[PDB]
Amino acid sequence: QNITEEFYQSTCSAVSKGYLSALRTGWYTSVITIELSNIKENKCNGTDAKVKLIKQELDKYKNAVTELQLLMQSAIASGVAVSKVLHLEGEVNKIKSALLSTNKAVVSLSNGVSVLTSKVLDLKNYIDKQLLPIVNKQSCSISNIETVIEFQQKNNRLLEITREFSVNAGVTTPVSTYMLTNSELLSLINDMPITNDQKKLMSNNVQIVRQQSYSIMSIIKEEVLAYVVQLPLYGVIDTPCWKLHTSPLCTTNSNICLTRTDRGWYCDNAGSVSFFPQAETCKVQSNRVFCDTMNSLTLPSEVNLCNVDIFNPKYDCKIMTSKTDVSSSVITSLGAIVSCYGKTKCTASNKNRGIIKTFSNGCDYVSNKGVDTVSVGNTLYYVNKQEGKSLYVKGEPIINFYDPLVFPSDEFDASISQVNEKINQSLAFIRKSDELLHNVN
Amino acid sequence: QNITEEFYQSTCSAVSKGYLSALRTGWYTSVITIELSNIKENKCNGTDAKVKLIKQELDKYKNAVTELQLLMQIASGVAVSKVLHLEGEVNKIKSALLSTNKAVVSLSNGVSVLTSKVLDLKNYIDKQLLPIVNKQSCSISNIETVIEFQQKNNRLLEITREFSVNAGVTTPVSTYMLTNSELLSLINDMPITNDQKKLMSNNVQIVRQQSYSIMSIIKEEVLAYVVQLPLYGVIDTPCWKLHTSPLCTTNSNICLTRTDRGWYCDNAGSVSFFPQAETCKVQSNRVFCDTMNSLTLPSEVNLCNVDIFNPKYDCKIMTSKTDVSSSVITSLGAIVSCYGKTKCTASNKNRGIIKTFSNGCDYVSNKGVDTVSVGNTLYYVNKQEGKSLYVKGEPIINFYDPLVFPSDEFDASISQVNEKINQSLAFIRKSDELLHNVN
Amino acid sequence: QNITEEFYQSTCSAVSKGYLSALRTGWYTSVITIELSNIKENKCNGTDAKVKLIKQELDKYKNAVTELQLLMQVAVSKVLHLEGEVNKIKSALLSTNKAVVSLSNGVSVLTSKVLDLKNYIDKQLLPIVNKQSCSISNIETVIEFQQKNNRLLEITREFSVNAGVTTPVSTYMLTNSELLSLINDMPITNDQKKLMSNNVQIVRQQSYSIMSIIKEEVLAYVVQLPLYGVIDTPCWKLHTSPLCTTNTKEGSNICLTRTDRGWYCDNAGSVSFFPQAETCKVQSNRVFCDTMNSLTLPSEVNLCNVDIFNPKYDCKIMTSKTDVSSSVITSLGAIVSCYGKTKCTASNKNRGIIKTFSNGCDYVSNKGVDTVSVGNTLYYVNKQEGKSLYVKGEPIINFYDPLVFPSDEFDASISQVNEKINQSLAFIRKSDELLHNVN
Ligand SMILES: *[C@@H]1O[C@H](CO)[C@@H](O[C@@H]2O[C@H](CO)[C@@H](O)[C@H](O)[C@H]2NC(C)=O)[C@H](O)[C@H]1NC(C)=O
Ligand SMILES: *[C@@H]1O[C@H](CO)[C@@H](O[C@@H]2O[C@H](CO)[C@@H](O)[C@H](O)[C@H]2NC(C)=O)[C@H](O)[C@H]1NC(C)=O
Ligand SMILES: *[C@@H]1O[C@H](CO)[C@@H](O[C@@H]2O[C@H](CO)[C@@H](O)[C@H](O)[C@H]2NC(C)=O)[C@H](O)[C@H]1NC(C)=O
Ligand SMILES: *[C@@H]1O[C@H](CO)[C@@H](O[C@@H]2O[C@H](CO)[C@@H](O)[C@H](O)[C@H]2NC(C)=O)[C@H](O)[C@H]1NC(C)=O
Ligand SMILES: *[C@H]1O[C@H](CO)[C@@H](O[C@@H]2O[C@H](CO)[C@@H](O)[C@H](O)[C@H]2NC(C)=O)[C@H](O)[C@H]1NC(C)=O
Ligand SMILES: *[C@H]1O[C@H](CO)[C@@H](O[C@@H]2O[C@H](CO)[C@@H](O)[C@H](O)[C@H]2NC(C)=O)[C@H](O)[C@H]1NC(C)=O
Ligand SMILES: *[C@H]1O[C@H](CO)[C@@H](O)[C@H](O)[C@H]1NC(C)=O
Repeated sequence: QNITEEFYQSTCSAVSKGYLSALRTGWYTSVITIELSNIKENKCNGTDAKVKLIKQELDKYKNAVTELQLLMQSAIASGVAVSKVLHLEGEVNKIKSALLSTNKAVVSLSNGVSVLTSKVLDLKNYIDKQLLPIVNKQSCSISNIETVIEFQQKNNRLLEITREFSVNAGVTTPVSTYMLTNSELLSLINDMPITNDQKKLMSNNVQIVRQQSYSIMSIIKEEVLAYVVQLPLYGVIDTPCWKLHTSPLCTTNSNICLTRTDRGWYCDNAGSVSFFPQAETCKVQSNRVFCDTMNSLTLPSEVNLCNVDIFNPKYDCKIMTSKTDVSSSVITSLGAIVSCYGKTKCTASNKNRGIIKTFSNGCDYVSNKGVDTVSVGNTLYYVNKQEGKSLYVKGEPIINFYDPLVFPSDEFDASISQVNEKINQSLAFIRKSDELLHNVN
Repeated sequence: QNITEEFYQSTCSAVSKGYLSALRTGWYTSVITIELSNIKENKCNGTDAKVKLIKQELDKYKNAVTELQLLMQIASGVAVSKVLHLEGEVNKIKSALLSTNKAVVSLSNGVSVLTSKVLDLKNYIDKQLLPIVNKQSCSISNIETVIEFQQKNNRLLEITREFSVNAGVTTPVSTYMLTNSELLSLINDMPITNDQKKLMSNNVQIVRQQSYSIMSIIKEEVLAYVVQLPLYGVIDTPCWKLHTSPLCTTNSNICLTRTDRGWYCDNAGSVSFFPQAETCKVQSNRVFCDTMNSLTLPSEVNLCNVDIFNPKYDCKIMTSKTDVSSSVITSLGAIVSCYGKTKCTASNKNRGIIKTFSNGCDYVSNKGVDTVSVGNTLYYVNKQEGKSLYVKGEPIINFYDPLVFPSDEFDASISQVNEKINQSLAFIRKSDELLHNVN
Repeated sequence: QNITEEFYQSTCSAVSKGYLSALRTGWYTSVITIELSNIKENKCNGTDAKVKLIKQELDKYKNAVTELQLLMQVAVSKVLHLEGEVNKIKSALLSTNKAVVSLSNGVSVLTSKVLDLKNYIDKQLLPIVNKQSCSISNIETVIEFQQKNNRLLEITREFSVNAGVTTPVSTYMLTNSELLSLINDMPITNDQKKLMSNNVQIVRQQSYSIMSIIKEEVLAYVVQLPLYGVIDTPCWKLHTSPLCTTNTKEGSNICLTRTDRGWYCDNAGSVSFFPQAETCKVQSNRVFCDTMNSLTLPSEVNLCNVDIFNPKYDCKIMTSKTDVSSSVITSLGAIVSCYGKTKCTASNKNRGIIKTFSNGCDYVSNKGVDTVSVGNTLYYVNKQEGKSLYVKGEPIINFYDPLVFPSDEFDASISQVNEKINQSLAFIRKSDELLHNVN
């Protein structure tokens, strides 16, 4: 890059030089079509069924879409036996009583179990008919939420576009990175009917290009959105341009001032020079400039003599006139001009505000480093941008904080494999009891 | 649809004709007020209670709002015998019964334990699982609430953003600021003719681009803003667009470019001129301009298309001493001023060159011409089609799987444990009867 | 305040007066840097694991970031009776034994089944409970990422939509807090600071935000604020309408429209003129213009409001040979040039016609005039109010219902099953005593 400004004291004007043209002469259409990723909604019952996220998101969406659509148009021995009989009488009689006691013991236990059973049913029944429904009710609601999120996630680009269009009545400048991806833009450029350097220029300058392009909504249907992107095409590259700035000029033997009217970008076209009257039409990036033919004015290279002379055969030369002294200042790409006339005081101050130059009732130029500020009378002009105060906004990190539920399975299964100890034990006791009795007859 | 261009070789200029005016002369105010749908947050305990969605969403929101706020300012046969055989018998029974007793002990301890355990099962449920089920139940209620807040408050939120990004004023009036339904009935209410209304209705897009929305007042639960719509003081006047290219001469050394380009368009007996694009937009043969900065001029302006020099109108122009060659693209073709040493070329659709340029100033049109080149600069008379780009989507899966319990088969086992108890009791029943027969 | 318009009949032009300047002459850079609040994702298994919200959101985000990055470059004896007795007892005991068998098998089953209940819980339900517990952790994490990273996200978008540079500096790029203190740090006078502070809106509209550098976890951009090198000078707005009543020095007719409309406004002993709206914005009696393309002119310009022709200033004008009639709306009323055959009308609030126009050039004002018509074109001097639109919202329901367990009533049953065992053991206890008394 080799940008320079050269100041023309005799015309109180300054030109910035060393820029390279790129001039729109046309447009490249392209038709981008986007499928929605649709949800098929799963009619279950969630926790609270006035809540219907999926239904609702769809409506929200569908509606946006309609909105846009609208834009388009006993008896006892005796003697003996004696005592013995009655020993057995006594023994038997104990046993009877002991057995009755046992019976009532088994009744107790039976009723115990009858109840523990009665209760285990209820435990099951809580689970099956109380908890379990609202577990897998949640399971549903979650499936919904997930679905919704994932709809916005995967349909992101479409949605972004949809908004963009809603907010712009279906037409945008800058072609957002949602309308066109870099990858896309880049290959799209590739496909343009232009020279190879041209392609490379465009590729190394996506920002400008986007700023220079439009996106027009084409057609919206619930499940497809298509729009036309509109890119610039340059009919010339690499011709030199220059920016002209202009400040009033007065004699001193008083009486007359001149300000040259025609400021802006000049920039060579086919053997002739194209002039673009207002910022608007041009953007610039380093030593690269990009302007739009559309409204340009075509003029002869003889325009240039106006930087030196004004009055000179060859070009009448747009100007404005004053009878009275006017003083002021004009900031350029690479310094500033200052026209200090009549009674007015002018000052160039440096980086730290120390005053370096002071102004001899005429028209001078200064530049960055050296000059940071000029004042004319009470107005202050800043030759450089004033740096100040960074602001900083910190973030912490965010916590996926989950804690599983876990069951004593093993220790429990122990207890049980051990209740079976007892039954297994019990049965074997009876087994033994019965043997003894099938030995009685 | 009768748009045309007629080229004026003697003024190296072209006019696009057959357009119909609509010219802004005023504004139509309307005050749109929007209620927020507020959440009443339900202080439960969610799964992890550093997480506080509803509280948090509300703050986000509330804050946006503050921000905007700030923008505003039999008895026999020796029997002794039997006795002793009964004595051994008794003695067996004793032992047998003890064995049974120990059996009932075992079972009792079995149950004592199975009981001890069923309690624990219940207790896991009640005091372990059940909290964190209906903790989840809470967090979900929240999430749902949040989502549904964004859903139902959508339009408001969209607006709120729009305003934050635009410091409280927008052009295009979005479909979020104004619905078609709304815009339409609003138009209906405007103090204009009926055709006028119909024009507006059949052109919403332009209208919206021509309208503003200004934020009026924001309160946590209400937002109100003023929409600002255009009003046309005239419809259906012809307009035309003028394009203009340099014109040089021979017998020696003057070049003319007509300065005054843009839209002309008839007003009350006189003609309104709008200097820059900006002011005008156009849809088919319909044009919409803004008086605001217009210049009013006499019909006599028209003779300038033919003559330039002529009594009646001094005529805006710029001057060159030296030959200047170039090209200018029109609505419906192109102009090309080929002068001095420069070479000029019109090529067709496929780039086959059709015309080559006789050192003057000519016009060409679409079909026929696709491209003109002046020296090394290339101009495109038509937009170049290229490469559709396509971006596919699949469809997305609501993927839920219920949990279900063997209820019947379980209830079977149980209604069947009761088999055994019912059975057991009856066995004892029988035993007892036999004993109340012993005395 | 004190805004006024004074109309100059002899120049068919009107000036609005009493505004106070503020004029851009520099910029103030500041570099804002924003940390992302990052998620450390928790690789669990959720309900359906094709779903991966956190992974997915991050990708969405990370991608936006890459995109932006790319922008940058007879009956019975005893004994016989005892005999029979024993024999009864045997049978009765057998019956008891089979009773204990029944109960044993009953328990054997109830046990068999309680295991299954546990196992459903442990191996069926419990996994999918704390699968949901995971999925929720995720959803929450996602939401909370958008919530806490809100500002950054809003910015990221804004930049994506504008190819990395915006005007209005949104409240998301700069908070009022920030803007305010930023202003405070600017190298300007105190009144100046106060001005800016009482006018945030304009300031914002006058500022730019340029994206500076993007990394996955930090975004930094430069805000660019205006600096005025003069405040509190008077400015005035000039409006201009055609004039057919005129003459110079033996020069009969000619119709004149004064070219140089827009904002004038005093600078260092000279006057700065800003040719198009664009450059200037205004809030009450406060005006804000941009030096950048201004034209510096002598106070003598003002005589042009009175004379046009006068030594001292040649005076930008345009010319017509022919009568041109029209109307021009001003800040505080309207001008109307009614010439030749044309009919002109001022109507009030309700459309009752007040004035009718004597073939010259007049001014009117708000209250009094609401409408002027020139021929068929209608101009609106005031904005037409109409129809408020209203959009209601209800409030939204956090609707949660806890699950609760009969714990007490259950524990009652069980503390009561132990009644029975406790009872049963005691019955055996008593049985055994009786038997260790047999020998
Ligand atoms: C969940 O979805 C259905 C449909 O709503 C549920 O049915 C509801 O409740 C009972 C049936 O258990 C019915 O009397 C009603 O028809 C439903 N309620 C209403 C208000 O209509 C059912 O519980 C679940 N569905 C399935 C397929 O098992
Ligand atoms: C209770 O005892 C029974 C019967 O004696 C067990 O069943 C058998 O026992 C052993 C395992 O302890 C195996 O070798 C056999 O193959 C089993 N066969 C069948 C067909 O069941 C029973 O497993 C025991 N249970 C407990 C918990 O002690
Ligand atoms: C177990 O036994 C109980 C009580 O003895 C049964 O209750 C029966 O209920 C009906 C009700 O109409 C009565 O007519 C009978 O008197 C009862 N039956 C008997 C045999 O006494 C109960 O149905 C039985 N339950 C199970 C699960 O087997
Ligand atoms: C069932 O039996 C046990 C043991 O006899 C009871 O526990 C005892 O209760 C008393 C108080 O009443 C305490 O002083 C003892 O220290 C306990 N001892 C043991 C070994 O447990 C038990 O509480 C009884 N109650 C129920 C409701 O089952
Ligand atoms: C769930 O948790 C809340 C608060 O987090 C509970 O409030 C508790 O109240 C006691 C006093 O009774 C406090 O000392 C504790 O700070 C709270 N407990 C815990 C575990 O944090 C309340 O029990 C529940 N609240 C709701 C709304 O359901
Ligand atoms: C949940 O499921 C994962 C997903 O596979 C689990 O990985 C387990 O471990 C083995 C390897 O040792 C895998 O092949 C199995 O799929 C899983 N088996 C079991 C018994 O859990 C893992 O435990 C969980 N999550 C993560 C992120 O690892
Ligand atoms: C750009 O700078 C060079 C480098 O020395 C200088 O010689 C020249 O004057 C500049 N460019 C042009 C086009 O004159």
